[PDB]
Amino acid sequence: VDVYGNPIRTQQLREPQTSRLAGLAKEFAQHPAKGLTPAKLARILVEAEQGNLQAQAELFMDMEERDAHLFAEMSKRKRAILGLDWAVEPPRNASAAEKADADYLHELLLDLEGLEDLLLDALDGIGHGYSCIELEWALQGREWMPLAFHHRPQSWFQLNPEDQNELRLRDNSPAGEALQPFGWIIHRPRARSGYVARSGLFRVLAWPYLFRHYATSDLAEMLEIYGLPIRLGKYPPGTADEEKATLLRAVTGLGHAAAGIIPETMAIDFQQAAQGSSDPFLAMMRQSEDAISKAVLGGTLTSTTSQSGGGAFALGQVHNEVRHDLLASDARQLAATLSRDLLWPLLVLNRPGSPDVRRAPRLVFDLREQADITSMAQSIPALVNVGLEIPSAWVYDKLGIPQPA
Amino acid sequence: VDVYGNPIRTQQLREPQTSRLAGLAKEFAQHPAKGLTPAKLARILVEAEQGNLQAQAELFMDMEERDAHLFAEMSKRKRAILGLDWAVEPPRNASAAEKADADYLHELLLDLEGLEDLLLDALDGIGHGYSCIELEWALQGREWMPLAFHHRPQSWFQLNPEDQNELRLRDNSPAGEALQPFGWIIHRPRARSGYVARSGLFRVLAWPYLFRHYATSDLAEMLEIYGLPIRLGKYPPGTADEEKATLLRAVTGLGHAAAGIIPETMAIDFQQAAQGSSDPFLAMMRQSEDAISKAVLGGTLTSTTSQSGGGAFALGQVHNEVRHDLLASDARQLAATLSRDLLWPLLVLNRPGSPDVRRAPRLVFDLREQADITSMAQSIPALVNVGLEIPSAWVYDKLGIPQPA
Repeated sequence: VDVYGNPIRTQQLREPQTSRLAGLAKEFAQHPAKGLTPAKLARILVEAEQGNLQAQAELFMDMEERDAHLFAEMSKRKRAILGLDWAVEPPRNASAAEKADADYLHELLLDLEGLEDLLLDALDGIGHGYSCIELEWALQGREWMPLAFHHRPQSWFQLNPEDQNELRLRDNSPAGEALQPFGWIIHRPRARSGYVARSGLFRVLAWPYLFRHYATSDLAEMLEIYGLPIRLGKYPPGTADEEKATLLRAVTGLGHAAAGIIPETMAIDFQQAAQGSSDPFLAMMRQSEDAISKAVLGGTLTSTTSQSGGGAFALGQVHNEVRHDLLASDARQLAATLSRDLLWPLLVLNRPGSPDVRRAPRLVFDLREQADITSMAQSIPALVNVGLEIPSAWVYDKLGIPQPA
Repeated sequence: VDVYGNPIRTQQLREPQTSRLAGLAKEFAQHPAKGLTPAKLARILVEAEQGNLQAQAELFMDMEERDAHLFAEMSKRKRAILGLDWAVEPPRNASAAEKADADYLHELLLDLEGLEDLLLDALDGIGHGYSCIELEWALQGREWMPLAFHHRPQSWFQLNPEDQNELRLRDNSPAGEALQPFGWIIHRPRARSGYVARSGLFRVLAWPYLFRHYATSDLAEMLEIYGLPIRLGKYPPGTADEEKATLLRAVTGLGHAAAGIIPETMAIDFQQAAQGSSDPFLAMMRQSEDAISKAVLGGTLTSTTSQSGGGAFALGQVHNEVRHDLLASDARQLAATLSRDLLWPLLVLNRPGSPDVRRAPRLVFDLREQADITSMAQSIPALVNVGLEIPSAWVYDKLGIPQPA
């Protein structure tokens, strides 16, 4: 069975759950970001709270695509995880059989192509609040294998009417369809405590995005109007339609044309077009960008930048507060999700027996922080000459150097 | 067969797939960037989402050509990869036969001309979202060889109506044509999770490009109008057409001409031409350029520049955060694509047997970061005098010095 105890039947693993839903694969995103107003955004969020996640997912995708600063921040945050070395470790004080199981799982993950793509797809749940990856199960003789990992759009799911924390497929029915066991890797990182609909970071970031969009569009319009002044022509009674058209064309082309002549009975008045500055717009854009930076990566390095300054402890100063905390949180949550969803089916299908769930191997990301070799290498000799018996295992582990074999 | 399991037939390798499509080679780009408005750009993107990639590809090419800042950023990013040393390594704990296969593949890649051009062509997928390179297969006796690598424009492909993630050639039919196995090296880097149409970076960068283009054009127009003032001449009733023309020419040339005389019954009024500054335009250009820099290369070194400051750890400070992450991501994705597309056909055609796919050799890029030799050389003697047995293999690998032979 799975970790949650639901019965597992190997018959349903031959075909993906969504195969019998050919309607989903033919859908196109509705792009709800175009022509978006604060009222529309509020309605979208409220409806999403009630189980209509399609519009929210499409809006989040548009928001990711249309904002360069937000996209850069999210990409940097995800690439931070994608570059971490990982390993599979056996449970606490594991036995020989458990160690062998962990070693086999580690070897299987090493030789499993598409792991990086799986991690990238799973990390989308950081912003979207939940990411679902469908599994393709195949048999190369007697051992089950994940053939491929398919990322399904968040717009394909909904909320259970009887449960606000349980996701279901959109199968044209009011209650949707329950997710098949062992058929998905659902990643639901928890930045804030609440239901799944409210758990996305883009829900926090939506309003600054709209503020920045409005400011940028208004600035573009004002830059378009800038330049020549608006000038209005006046004509006396008894001016025919042809003369009216001639005066109109003359006024229209007068800005580009340096000189022109009109009868003394006519008049042209040059009125202010748009006089001001870009200061308000740019102030709003900077405020929104700082808010986005703080919300995504913390207000110590991105928005209120940590500035330059090297040194042996500079790495620690830059990392440990804020950056290390965020990195560790994301890595630990991703590792927990993976150990729950991918490691367990492999252990319970590819190996004999029914090992207890509490003793399953856990995937661990390498969060080791580079320690100053020079300072500590200076420090050891004094301590050892004093008489302290420092274990070599601690040194080898903390320095990153492996133990002799 | 290929990695995806599709049957492979050596009969079709004698001729390129596109040879029977002589119509494609005679096409010319439509240049959709000229006369581009936000509505046109939105329509282009939406249509591309639906499988019309021709217009999107041509727009991306124009965008690359017409923006100097964006072009410089993309060229720098790609040249970063092009300068990395690479090697082919055998699988985990490989056997003698596998080691020989890996060595032969490494020798073949070393002596294969046009590798750098292949890497450059593949890296175009970073911005375009997908790059297709056609292969020319030839037999120098008993061993198949890639005669040349041909990069085909992204405008030559489309989306499968029944699948939004599968590309097909444009053969005048609604469904296009499936890509021949072993006939292409398709590189599809994944910056964001989604379909192939939405996966390009230029899709994110399009809007800042349009903002900058509008600002620059408006500034150029305003600089053209700047200088002399617009001056309007007025004439009384009873002024004949010849006198009207004389007054018009006098007004037209009055700005260049320092002095002129008119009857007291006439009048010339000098009105403001264009009074303001370049501040709004330049502010918009700077905002767009900063957005492009952040989106392409990260907001730590390019847009918000890291500034000067040397030191032993300066290399790490500049690289590890942002620059190292991006370099490693791009290099790993390119290596995976190459190992999938080019290494496998060579292994399965140029050598006997049917080696298992999981044990295929993998191309690896040298991502080793220069480590401070002096500090660490100071550090070792203390540790070794303490009693730690540090392996020499770790030292030789990390320093870049090769092991004695």
